Amino acid sequence: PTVVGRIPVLDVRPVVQRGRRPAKAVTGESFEVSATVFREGHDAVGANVVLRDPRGRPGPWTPMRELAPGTDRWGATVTAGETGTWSYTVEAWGDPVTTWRHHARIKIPAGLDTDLVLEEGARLYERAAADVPGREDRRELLAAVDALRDESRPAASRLAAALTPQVDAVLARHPLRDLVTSSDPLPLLVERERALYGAWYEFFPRSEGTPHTPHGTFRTAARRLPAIAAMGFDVVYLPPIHPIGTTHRKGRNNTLSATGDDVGVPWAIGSPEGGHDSIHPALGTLDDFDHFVTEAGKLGLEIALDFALQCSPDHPWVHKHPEWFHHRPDGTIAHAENPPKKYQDIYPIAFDADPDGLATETVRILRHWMDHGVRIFRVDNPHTKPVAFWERVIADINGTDPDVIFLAAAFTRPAMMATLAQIGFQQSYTYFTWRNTKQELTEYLTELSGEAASYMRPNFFANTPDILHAYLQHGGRPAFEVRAVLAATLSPTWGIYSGYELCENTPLREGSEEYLDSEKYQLKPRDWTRAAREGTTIAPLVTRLNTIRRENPALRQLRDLHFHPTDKEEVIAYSKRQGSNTVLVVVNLDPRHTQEATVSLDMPQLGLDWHESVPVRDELTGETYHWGRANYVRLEPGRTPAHVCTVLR
Amino acid sequence: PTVVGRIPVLDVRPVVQRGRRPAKAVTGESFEVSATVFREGHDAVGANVVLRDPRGRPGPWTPMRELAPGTDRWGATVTAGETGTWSYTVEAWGDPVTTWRHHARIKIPAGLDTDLVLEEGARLYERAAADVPGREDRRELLAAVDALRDESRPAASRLAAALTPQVDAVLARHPLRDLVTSSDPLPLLVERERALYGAWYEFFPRSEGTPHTPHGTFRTAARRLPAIAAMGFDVVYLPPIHPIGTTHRKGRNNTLSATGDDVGVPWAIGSPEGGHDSIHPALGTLDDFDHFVTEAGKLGLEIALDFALQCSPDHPWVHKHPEWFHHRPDGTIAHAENPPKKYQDIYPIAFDADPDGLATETVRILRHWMDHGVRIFRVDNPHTKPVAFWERVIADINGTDPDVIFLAAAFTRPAMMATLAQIGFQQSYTYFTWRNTKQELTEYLTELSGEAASYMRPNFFANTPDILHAYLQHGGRPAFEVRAVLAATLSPTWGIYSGYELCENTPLREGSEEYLDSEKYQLKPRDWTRAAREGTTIAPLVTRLNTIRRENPALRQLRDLHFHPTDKEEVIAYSKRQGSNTVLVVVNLDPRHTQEATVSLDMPQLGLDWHESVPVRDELTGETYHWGRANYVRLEPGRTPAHVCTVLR
Ligand SMILES: *[C@@H]1O[C@H](CO)[C@@H](O[C@H]2O[C@H](CO)[C@@H](O)[C@H](O)[C@H]2O)[C@H](O)[C@H]1F
Ligand SMILES: *[C@@H]1O[C@H](CO)[C@@H](O[C@H]2O[C@H](CO)[C@@H](O)[C@H](O)[C@H]2O)[C@H](O)[C@H]1F
Repeated sequence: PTVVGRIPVLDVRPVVQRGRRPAKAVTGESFEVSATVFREGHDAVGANVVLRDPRGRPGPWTPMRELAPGTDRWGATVTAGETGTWSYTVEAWGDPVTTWRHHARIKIPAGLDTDLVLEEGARLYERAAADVPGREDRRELLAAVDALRDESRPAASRLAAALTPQVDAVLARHPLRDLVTSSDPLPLLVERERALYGAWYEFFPRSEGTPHTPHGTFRTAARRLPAIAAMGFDVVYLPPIHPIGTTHRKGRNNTLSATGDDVGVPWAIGSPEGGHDSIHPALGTLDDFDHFVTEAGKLGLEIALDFALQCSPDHPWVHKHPEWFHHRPDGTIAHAENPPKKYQDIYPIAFDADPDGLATETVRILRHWMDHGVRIFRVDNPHTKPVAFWERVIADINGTDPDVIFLAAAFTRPAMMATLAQIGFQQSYTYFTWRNTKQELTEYLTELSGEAASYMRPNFFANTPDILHAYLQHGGRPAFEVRAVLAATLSPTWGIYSGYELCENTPLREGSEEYLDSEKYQLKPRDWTRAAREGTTIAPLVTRLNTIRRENPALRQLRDLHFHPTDKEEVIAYSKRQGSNTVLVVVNLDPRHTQEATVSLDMPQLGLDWHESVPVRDELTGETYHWGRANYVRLEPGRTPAHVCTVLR
Repeated sequence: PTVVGRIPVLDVRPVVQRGRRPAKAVTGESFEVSATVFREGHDAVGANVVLRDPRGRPGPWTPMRELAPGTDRWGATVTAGETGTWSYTVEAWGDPVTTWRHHARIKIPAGLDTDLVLEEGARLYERAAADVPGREDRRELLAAVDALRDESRPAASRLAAALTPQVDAVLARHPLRDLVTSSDPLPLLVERERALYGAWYEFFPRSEGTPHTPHGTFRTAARRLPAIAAMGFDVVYLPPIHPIGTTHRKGRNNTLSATGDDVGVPWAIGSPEGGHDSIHPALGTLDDFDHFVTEAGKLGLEIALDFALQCSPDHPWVHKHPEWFHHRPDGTIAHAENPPKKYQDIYPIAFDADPDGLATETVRILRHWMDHGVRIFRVDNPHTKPVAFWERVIADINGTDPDVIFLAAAFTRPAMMATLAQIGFQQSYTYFTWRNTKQELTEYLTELSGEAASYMRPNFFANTPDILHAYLQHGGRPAFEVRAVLAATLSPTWGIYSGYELCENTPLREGSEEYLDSEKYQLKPRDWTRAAREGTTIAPLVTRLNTIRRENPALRQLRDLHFHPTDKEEVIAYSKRQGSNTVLVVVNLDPRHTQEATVSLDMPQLGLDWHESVPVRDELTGETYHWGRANYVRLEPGRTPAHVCTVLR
């Protein structure tokens, strides 16, 4: 056998790890399948995509087009359906009809071999008709055959009878394909909508207590859910909900010594009260948790638990499974680190003494929470545990429960971030919070919305308990407004950590990205009712952003994204599309000064001609404009962070 | 099993067609094997390349280094040896010693846990020693272990005993590798030197005749060989040597009707006198050819024959194998085309009726010429025959005779060009003749010397019977000189078509790349002796260029190539290296005006510091200069096309 087929079809994309890992999609998501297709000689080729479902049933006829002249790169859009493992194949073929037409169009006017040329056409169309399954379609082609063969008519009219729009349509639907040649199948993993699309809210249940019981329970913390659902969130992300160690417990503002009242850090998991399969006694019981999950469910909220594979020194594993830790010559275990950050309250896990035991126990723990309605896990710092460990774990869990979603909380180098997504992580944290200028946003989002989108789904948290960017520190509320608009409109998954709404932006010190009085080390009661009454929250903006997302399919996908040029460095503009839904966003990235600019839209990229005018509505205001080629905007911090417009149709 | 190993080693390169075709090299050629290598956590990794020969024997220890900070891309140079199919593997591992050293160097001076740190070192070095096969090497490591454990010495000196150059050398040669992880093997095809390196000369034997017999024979044309060898060429490329059809024979200057004297085009192969396995009667016999091949051999010249899989209408195949042609409804066979070029004197071959018969006959014909000492074929327009046909043919021929070299004469789109090389073509024609500005040469050669060098070996013909570039037409002799320097120094394979030496540059008409009175359609006798006497040939320059190439290993390879900036658009500068041989070239691409410039050398890329001065000799003149950071050149067309300097040691 030869590697190359009769009609070359090469380098089909997307491809992940040379075919050894699947490319990704979710139900209802469209993406481009592409290939290098060409043939020997000068005759024309055609190509098409055969997308097969998990039962092997092929999708509809999906012809490809050359993506740019002279490149031999061909593409077509496919749309994933039900969940499971799909496959895709590209078929390439000689297109004798396009070839014959091109030649006939020159030769008939120039009078060269006209009887021969026209009889050659007749024979192609006759072969075409043979394969057409409709009687009416077949009859149409055979009529053009007879007109092509009618030697009593002028050559120009015998030919014209074979170039009618009615024939065009039969051939476009059932074309004559020579020497059909197939690529080898490539795997596609299709997963549920929520893997790609959702709004996430993170908060600490323990902070939502009462005057008589400051440490919240699952029962008190459930009272906070209606407001989360009202802001249009879909996922609630909870930091670890397990007992918390006492040895080397950290105090307020990340101090080394806890006082007797100090609650400690939820990530310092485990005590004699229990480990990763237990509930912190001050949060209540497994039944209180079930209640919380149930109440979340009634409001359209799914729970994501933090899974942090690490231990306080009081975690049962320390004595029950010493081999799951790296011990130094004196028998002690070095606390975990992530330089320059030190984690004196925890031990990292070692994986090379008992990998089988760790995997078995990890999936046991996850299956336990899954039995209690948790179908999403936020995996803390997966880049400090082996890549293959996660590949094995995720494959074990998804093999019985493919709906489970894992989110990689890994802020690290690009190779590891990409690899984690490729080996199974449904979602990934990103460099979003460190992309704030227009150049940075434009470059980074072009990367995420391009080839990386075949294996990585990004979750744009505008802030996290560990990240209060200098942009929010110096920018105040107007910067909070900008970052929410950006996050919500540039990724189909975004989220915030409680307090973002209130523009909490006091750092631990200058040049730090830590919050002062960080919630990680203390109860942080917040007077939500007061903030709402006093209007010192951007909950309404957040609420509006999520409503717009729910009403505009373009914002529930990632790959279709285009940046339009403006004449001010502080003003960025982009559009996103999905069927007939087009959303156009203009943001002022200066949180401190009013900016005016001309936004010059790439009109063909919106499906419009250069001269056209198009009505839009700013969904932030209800205000309507008529925009085209070149549009004046004026964006005032405080009053207007951005325009978020839908194209009216 | 998991796709990813314990220590990630990903995307090993070179790779061709995702591993389904081999990457290429020749005996003695060095190239970079690279991979993405990293681990979980913050400890250091190492990596190395295991190159295995056709018998499976691994090459030497070949450690890799990270190629640029923060990228996790690692590389090392390997060198191919004997011919055949090799394999290469990248091994990645935890490097605990580098990790421990880095930490020990901070902790011992700062007094933190010193007994614990040093004992951890001792245990590593003990594990190191276990795997060392030399008694003397082992004894060295065990000494540093004992010095590390000696609690009566200061901490600084217990540590210093483990950082000696003598320990460094044992560990550099036999390091402690944790969790060794291997990539899957990738195939390497290693071929003979000539596939990559050689100077080629093309000429038409028939043009080298006598006053009494103007049509040359193999016996008269042999007289021309000593001069070809004297110019330092290694390969003689002959246009087709077979009988030439009479029906539709073309006349002079590509006219449609031959007169009775007209000789026709050698590519119009076949008559009643014979086909592709015959000799044109006016060239002599198979014995005369053997004589020519023998005489070429004695002079260090190998013969490359043109193989053009096409027929005159008088070729025997037309009646013996009608099914090897596509016939139209009236029984005629459309002449071959290559738009806008028409080939009225030939028929193209059709491959879908009897692919087996065509492959069987093609290898038969090639084996016939191979029996007569032809081990190189220049394959005419392979892009008009199926890609898989060549893949099969080349695999069949190289399976018995791996030394045979095929050269793809395909000026076409990039995809097909690359594919032809990937499926087996040892050498490729290129876009060289259409790259004449500095930007064009720089861009194109960066492409050829980079990733494409793992599957394509370029043959830089400065001209061909079909290509007289406008640059040569308008530039005159100075342009001929520039293009020879460029071709000879930028590719390890280059060539010229006879007449190039004489600066024949009269086009058929303005805006054509055809020669007037093209040798393809007529005998073209040339007064070589006169041109040599009158100094109106650049044969001496050519002769010098090939001597320089034979004396400078840097110019006998392709991948090591760097462009150095100059401050004039018309002056280009580059260097090439191979062991301690460094060649530095500066060319004035303006053939009409004198150009002066400052050449600012990237000194680290020469293995030198910025401040260093280095002696060079212009091998064109014998003249010696001292060059550094910044060097003044003055290049005068006619006198000086270029400097071609060697770095003096
Ligand atoms: C992911 O986990 C890290 C380390 O586990 C968390 O860091 C916090 O928790 C540790 C352990 O209790 C503290 O020592 C550290 O000071 C905290 O910031 C991150 O918050 C999680 F995202
Ligand atoms: C490769 O082959 C082509 C076409 O075979 C040659 O074109 C010449 O020969 C044909 C056939 O005799 C003529 O019709 C044409 O006018 C010629 O230029 C090229 O020279 C070869 F490189």
